[PDB]
Parts: sequence; structure tokens; C-alpha cells
Amino acid sequence: GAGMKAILQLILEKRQEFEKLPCFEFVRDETISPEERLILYPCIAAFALNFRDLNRYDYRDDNSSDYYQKIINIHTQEDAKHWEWFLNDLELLGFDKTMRFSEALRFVWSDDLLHTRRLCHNIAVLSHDLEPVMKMVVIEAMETAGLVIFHALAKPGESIAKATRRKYLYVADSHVEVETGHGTENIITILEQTQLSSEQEEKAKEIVNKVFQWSTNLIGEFERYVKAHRSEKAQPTAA
Amino acid sequence: GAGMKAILQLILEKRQEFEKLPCFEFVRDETISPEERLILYPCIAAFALNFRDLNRYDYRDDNSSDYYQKIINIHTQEDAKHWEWFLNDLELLGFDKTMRFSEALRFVWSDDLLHTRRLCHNIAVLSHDLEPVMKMVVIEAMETAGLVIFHALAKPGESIAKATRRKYLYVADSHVEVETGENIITILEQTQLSSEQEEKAKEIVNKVFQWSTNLIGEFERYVKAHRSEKAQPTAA
Ligand SMILES: N[C@@H](Cc1c[nH]c2ccc(Br)cc12)C(=O)O
Ligand SMILES: N[C@@H](Cc1c[nH]c2ccc(Br)cc12)C(=O)O
Ligand SMILES: [Fe+2]
Ligand SMILES: [Fe+2]
Ligand code: NI
Ligand code: NI
Ligand code: NI
Ligand code: NI
Ligand code: NI
Repeated sequence: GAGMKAILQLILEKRQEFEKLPCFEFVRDETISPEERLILYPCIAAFALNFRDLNRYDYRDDNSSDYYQKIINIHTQEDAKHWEWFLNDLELLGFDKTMRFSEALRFVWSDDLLHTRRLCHNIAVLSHDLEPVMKMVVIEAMETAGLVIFHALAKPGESIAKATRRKYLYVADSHVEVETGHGTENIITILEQTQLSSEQEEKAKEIVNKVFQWSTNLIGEFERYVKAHRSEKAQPTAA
Repeated sequence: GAGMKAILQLILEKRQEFEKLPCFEFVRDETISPEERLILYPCIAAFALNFRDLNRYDYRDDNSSDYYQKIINIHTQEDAKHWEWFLNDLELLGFDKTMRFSEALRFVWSDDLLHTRRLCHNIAVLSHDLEPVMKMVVIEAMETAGLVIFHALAKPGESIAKATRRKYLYVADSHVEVETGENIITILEQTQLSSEQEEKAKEIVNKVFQWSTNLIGEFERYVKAHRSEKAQPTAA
């Protein structure tokens, strides 16, 4: 209907703003070494395993007979595996450093990674009382923001993968391609053939605005971390 | 009122049941070295900094002008400091080990610490749409569970503190005494609950103790799976 078309169009408008943030202009800048552009990588530690748990324990409901919830369950099974790819590339990039346990805790719970650390928390709280069709809007918005980030990160990641002859799995075109999905339908196909009540329309606008605001807060922390480390880089080793 | 009095009574009944859990009988058992009884200490890594955040970001509302919310805000300023004491005692016990960054992440996000890691998350979801007096019930319940655990942990804690002449701050009587030190139960004792608030307050107390019980189950399972990894304190 006209409601759902406004919702999907809001997601495109937010994606077009999000794509233009300075972080992504930096990450895409082929005049800076890919090792310097990926100095933000360790910041994702505060997010990636929280995102696995969001999929496993918040999005998923294994007991639902609901049409929409079953499609969510299939998609979130796959999306909850990507944290291992994060750990794989953490090691390849030279960021899996020996440190005290307390240094790792103080890093993850840094005040400079608050928005990074709480993006999944915020989504879980938003998602607590949503019917399955409305959870599909959360997931579609969140996945749209993720695909912008990983399409950008895969640029320096693929440069290092080629130069070192190593297979990257997280900052990699393979992650973007598996995430987009191409069996079971994509959520965007389901949403395109669903009509929203006026109440669902106003809730879906709140959802899209929040997911993009929280994602922009995360990207702002990445930008400030990069600025505090431009004198630092990833330390990949050539195979 | 009969309502509030029923809620303060249910907190004492849940406290009495919680105190009996097998983990606490183990931690109190002075025939076991206190280094073995604190094998569970690193598990608290998946909780203590989440609890700091619960107090800073979820319980606290610096935009609020309400009377009860202002009392909560003040309470949260104290409780948001105890994570540093956790990190102090981690180092003293020999648990602040050098490891790969990925080994620290895999520890905190272990499936065997799921309930530990999600306790504050669960409290934040429970609390996010509560009026302030109902947030006070969550805080009083959660503090009641915490007082049971730190009363028990302070036994092996203060044994090691005296034996090594070091100042322990988290598994210590100073922590137990500051928890106790207007206080919230005073306000609750003088506050009248609608039937709706009484039904919700029952749910809040049941959930706080069920989630705390889940956490304590994981601590007990951890000790049984890591029976060699005793604390390694050093004499001063
Ligand atoms: N594809 C991501 C998940 C993701 C989905 N949306 C995101 C937004 C921001 C950040 Br950082 C990450 C994401 C993953 O596998 O961790
Ligand atoms: N006094 C504790 C807080 C606390 C309050 N309730 C608790 C329940 C379980 C565990 Br483990 C800890 C708590 C602290 O300062 O971290
Ligand atoms: Fe992913
Ligand atoms: Fe405390
Ligand atoms: Ni998918
Ligand atoms: Ni630095
Ligand atoms: Ni809500
Ligand atoms: Ni307190
Ligand atoms: Ni282990």
C-alpha cells in the first residue's frame, strides 16, 4: 500500500544520508593505505558479539508459528554466524594483541565506544513488544545500515586480502554478498507485498529513524577513534 | 498498605530461598581453600561492567524532574563505581591474566556465561517503561540478591585479604557495608501501591530473583568445569 511504500522510501533516504558520513569517505580513500583505513577495526569488538546475541536471543523465537517470525528465524540463524568472521579478520589484521584481561574489558566498556556497545541493546529494547511484521522493519533498517558499512570496509579489506594472499571473511565482499541474500525469500520481498495499518506506519517511521540515529552514533565513535590513531595501522602479515 | 507490605515480604521470602542455593553452600564452606571457592570470580567479568552501565544509562534519567527518579539518580551514582573494585580484586586474586584480545571476548560472550551476561540486559528491558516507584522495586530486589552473593563471597575474600595483607574492595566487607549504607526501602515502606502496581511489583521481584538464580547456576557450573583454576593471590 501507500504506508509500506513511504517506509521503504524512508529507509532509502536514510541510507543515502548514512552512505555520505565522513567515516566512509575516509574508508573509501584509496590514497591512504588500507592498513591505515582499517585502524577502526578493533572498535567493532564492542558490537559484533552483541549482534550475534541480538540475533540468537532477541530477534529469534523458535516457538512461533507466525509466517513473518519463521522467515526472521531462518535469516537470523545465518546473520548470527558472522562474529566468527570478525574474530578471523581481527587475527589477520594484527589486532588480536596479547594484553591483560582488564585491558580488554576497559576497551570494550570504553566511554568512547558507548554507542557502539549499546546499538544492539537499543534494538532489543525497541523490539521487546513488536509483532513480527514490525520486527522485519527493524531488521531491514539495521541490515541496510550494515550493508553500507561493510560495502565500504570491504574496499581496504579486499586490497589487503589480495596483497597478503589471505582470505578475509568479515571486511570482505563475501560478507556483503552473503548478507544481502541470493530458497527462503529476503525480508525486503515480504515487506514489498505487506500493507501497514496507520498505527504500524507511525511505529515503522519511529523504528527507521531510531536504527539510523543509533547507527550514525556508532559511526561517529569510529570517526573519533580513527582521529585518535591516524598514527597507527593494521599489521597484516603476508602469507 | 497491604500491597507494598506483600511486596516487601515477597522480597524477604525470595532472599531466604536464594540464600539456600548450592553455590552459596560451596562459597561458605571453610573446609575448602578460599582460592578454590573464588574460582568463580572471573565469571563476574560478564556482569560487573554491564551493571555499571545499567546504573549510568538505564536506571538513571538526568532529564527527569520526578521526586522518586531523583532518589534513584543519587543511588545510581554510588553503585556505578563498584566495577573498579571488581577490577582491583581481579588483579589481587591472580585473575588479571595476559591473553589474546579474542580470548577475552570469547570468555565474556561464552555460552556458559549467557545468564550472567544478560542479567543487566534483562533488568534494562524490564525497567525501560516503569514509573520511578516501580524502578525502586527493581533496584531493591536486585540489591537484595547482590547482598546475598557479596555476604557469601566476602567470606573467602576477607580470608585471603587478611592472609596476604592486601585491601580487597569487591569480595570484601567494605562492599557489603556500603550496599546497605533517603534509602530506598524507607520510601517503599511509606508508599501506597495500586492493585496494578502490586501485580507488576510481584512480576518484577519474581523475575529479578529468577534471573539472579540463573546467574548463580552458571557460576556453580563454571567452578565444576574449572576445578584447577584457583585464585593465585600474592603476600604483600
Ligand atoms: N553484518 C554485521 C552486522 C550489522 C548489521 N548492521 C550493522 C550496523 C553496524 C555495524 Br558495525 C554492524 C552491523 C556483522 O556481521 O557483524
Ligand atoms: N554489588 C554488585 C551489584 C549486584 C547487585 N545485584 C547483583 C546480583 C548479582 C551480581 Br554477580 C551482582 C549484583 C556490584 O557492585 O557489582
Ligand atoms: Fe554480517
Ligand atoms: Fe556493589
Ligand atoms: Ni538474510
Ligand atoms: Ni590508542
Ligand atoms: Ni517499550
Ligand atoms: Ni545501592
Ligand atoms: Ni573455560
